[PDB]
Amino acid sequence: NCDIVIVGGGSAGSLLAARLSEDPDSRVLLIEAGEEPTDPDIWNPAAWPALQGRSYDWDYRTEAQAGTAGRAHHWARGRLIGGSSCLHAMGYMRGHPSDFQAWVDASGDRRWGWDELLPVFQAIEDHPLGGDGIHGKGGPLPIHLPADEVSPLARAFIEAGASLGLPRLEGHNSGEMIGVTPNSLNIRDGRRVTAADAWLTKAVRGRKNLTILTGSRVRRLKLEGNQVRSLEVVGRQGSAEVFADQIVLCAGALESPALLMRSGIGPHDVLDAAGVGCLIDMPDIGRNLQDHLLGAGNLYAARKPVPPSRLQHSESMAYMRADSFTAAGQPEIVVGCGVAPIVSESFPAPAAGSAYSLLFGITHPTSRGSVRISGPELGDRLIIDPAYLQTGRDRERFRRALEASRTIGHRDELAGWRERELLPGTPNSAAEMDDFIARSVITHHHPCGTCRMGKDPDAVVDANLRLKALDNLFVVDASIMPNLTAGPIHAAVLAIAETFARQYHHHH
Ligand SMILES: Cc1cc2nc3c(=O)[nH]c(=O)nc-3n(C[C@H](O)[C@H](O)[C@H](O)COP(=O)(O)OP(=O)(O)OC[C@H]3O[C@@H](n4cnc5c(N)ncnc54)[C@H](O)[C@@H]3O)c2cc1C
Ligand SMILES: Cc1ncc(CO)c(CN)c1O
Repeated sequence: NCDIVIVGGGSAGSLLAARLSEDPDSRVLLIEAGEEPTDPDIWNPAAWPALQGRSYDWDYRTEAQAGTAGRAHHWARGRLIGGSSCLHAMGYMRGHPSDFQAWVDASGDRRWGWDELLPVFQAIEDHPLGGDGIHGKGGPLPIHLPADEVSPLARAFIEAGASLGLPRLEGHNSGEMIGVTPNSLNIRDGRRVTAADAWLTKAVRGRKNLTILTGSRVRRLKLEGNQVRSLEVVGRQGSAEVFADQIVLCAGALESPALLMRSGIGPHDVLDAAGVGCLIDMPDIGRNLQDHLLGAGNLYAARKPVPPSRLQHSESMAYMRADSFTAAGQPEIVVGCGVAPIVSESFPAPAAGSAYSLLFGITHPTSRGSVRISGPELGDRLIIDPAYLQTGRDRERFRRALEASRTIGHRDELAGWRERELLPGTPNSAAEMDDFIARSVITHHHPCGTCRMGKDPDAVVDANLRLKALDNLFVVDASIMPNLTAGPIHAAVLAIAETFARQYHHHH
């Protein structure tokens, strides 16, 4: 209610609603644009792709991308309690320690380093290796290490990678991320487990100091001096003004910057062009946009029927250096085993069961894009330019990734499954490879960076996640990430939320 308002009930928001309200002297209101879940397919891990295009998916469309053969891309996003966590591939990857070293350099604060994050990840995790001093034990989020249920295709892929020199890992989360392993998953008893499941339990929801408001969109934050004084909330019925002492934005990589721009906080020139009065000129709001790509894909005809995944279809990412299968350290590329024959819209889909794809990507793209509001209204679509493949480094590294994928794909360890390669076949030059890659890449679903945390004067938030231009507004979601982690970012978003919860309880 009165003390703190959380905008957006997604991954970070669900965690915060629970954690902030642990203080009985704190009144917490959670405002979510979507509805509570009712669709049962949501908890079926193997149904995650079918979830897209449904009612609770924002379904943004990017600008045409010159670096991906002029293709425009669809960006699925959760619009319901639990957010993008409902739509997940449910992979759990903390990231690599060096990923977070970059956050430390950017933020000027040690709290964002692997060593300090370690107890934070551990507080979040309920992991089967919990107790080893590295992984968490007894935390709200189950982490599952698949073994028996791993697809024989995925095991064959893992063997192919292992034969090449990649070490065998138990999940990606020990601080060592390069190697071969089934992906760790947020699954318990065969059921997907979301942020909302883990943190917004029946007990938490029963707290008299926690109020959850659904089907309600925050349209503008209203200012008085150097503070946010109230929020304008738009519901199925009409609009209403909500007051608060502290405001935390958890609307995610697209919607957090959009809310700020609608409120007249952002690039003066962007707001002008959107017809929004400028109250605080912050040039970096909406900028620094990053995302991961996967090439869809190194497609193989199967020598025998490919049986449906007993997990989540994309069962094993192999992170590695771009120039060697034996070298250790921070990942540069990734090749993943897709039990489903996944291809972009640029290719015809093979019959089900008849093919599998190896997905290939780069782990730390240097390209940087932007999100801008097109007008003042909730209904005015965002202008999203991820700037995919715009740097020479990103393009060169993706050649390395495709090359790594084909090397793994053609190993004897996969001869039991492989009939022959369907894609890319025979690219005989850099340009031909570049063209196939540009036609094949799709989003890995990890948008972030649009409200970047930094120690420099024009960063959007400081190391405490406070919007630099105001006293009582915080941004606590994927938008603050200075840079992408090597792999999927949900663990990182949750780590961001937990460290902010700890900071709030520490200073109040
Ligand atoms: C299909 C898919 C699969 C994925 N798979 C994985 C995976 O396997 N592993 C992994 O690590 N990551 C994965 N991700 C990414 C991960 O889910 C997100 O990075 C993470 O959930 C980001 O959380 P967040 O709190 O920043 O935003 P979100 O979880 O997206 O939450 C934003 C919430 O705020 C609400 N909201 C937005 N605007 C407003 C407003 N104006 N007023 C009120 N409410 C608002 C939205 O409805 C939403 O509920 C996947 C993403 C997608 C789309
Ligand atoms: C397209 C896609 N494939 C596989 C995975 C497995 O982690 C993810 C999750 N980001 C994904 O988005």
